[PDB]
Amino acid sequence: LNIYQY
Amino acid sequence: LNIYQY
Amino acid sequence: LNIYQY
Amino acid sequence: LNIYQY
Amino acid sequence: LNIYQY
Amino acid sequence: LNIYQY
Amino acid sequence: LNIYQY
Amino acid sequence: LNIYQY
Amino acid sequence: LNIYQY
Amino acid sequence: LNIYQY
Amino acid sequence: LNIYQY
Amino acid sequence: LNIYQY
Amino acid sequence: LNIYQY
Amino acid sequence: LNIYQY
Amino acid sequence: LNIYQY
Amino acid sequence: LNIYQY
Amino acid sequence: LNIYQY
Amino acid sequence: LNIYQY
Repeated sequence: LNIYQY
Repeated sequence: LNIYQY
Repeated sequence: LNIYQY
Repeated sequence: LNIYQY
Repeated sequence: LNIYQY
Repeated sequence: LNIYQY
Repeated sequence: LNIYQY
Repeated sequence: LNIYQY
Repeated sequence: LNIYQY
Repeated sequence: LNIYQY
Repeated sequence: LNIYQY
Repeated sequence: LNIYQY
Repeated sequence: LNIYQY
Repeated sequence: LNIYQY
Repeated sequence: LNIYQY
Repeated sequence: LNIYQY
Repeated sequence: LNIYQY
Repeated sequence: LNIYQY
C-alpha cells in the first residue's frame, strides 16, 4: 500500500 | 495498491 | 504501508 | 509503516 | 514504524 | 519506532 | 524508540 | 529509548 | 534511556 | 509545467 | 514547476 | 519549484 | 524550492 | 529552500 | 534554508 | 538555516 | 543557524 | 548558533 496525497 | 492523489 | 501526505 | 506528513 | 511530522 | 516531530 | 521533538 | 526535546 | 531536554 | 513520471 | 518522479 | 523524487 | 528525495 | 532527504 | 537528512 | 542530520 | 547532528 | 552533536 503506497499512498501519495498532495 | 498504489494511490496517487493530487 | 507508505503514506505521503503533503 | 512509513508516514510522511508535511 | 517511521513517522515524520512537519 | 522513530518519530520526528517538527 | 527514538523520539525527536522540535 | 532516546528522547530529544527542544 | 537517554533524555535530552532543552 | 507539471510533470508526472511513473 | 511541479515534478513528480516515481 | 516542487520536486518529488521517489 | 521544495525538494523531496526518498 | 526546503530539502528532505531520506 | 531547512535541510533534513536521514 | 536549520540543518538536521541523522 | 541551528545544527542537529546525530 | 546552536550546535547539537551526538
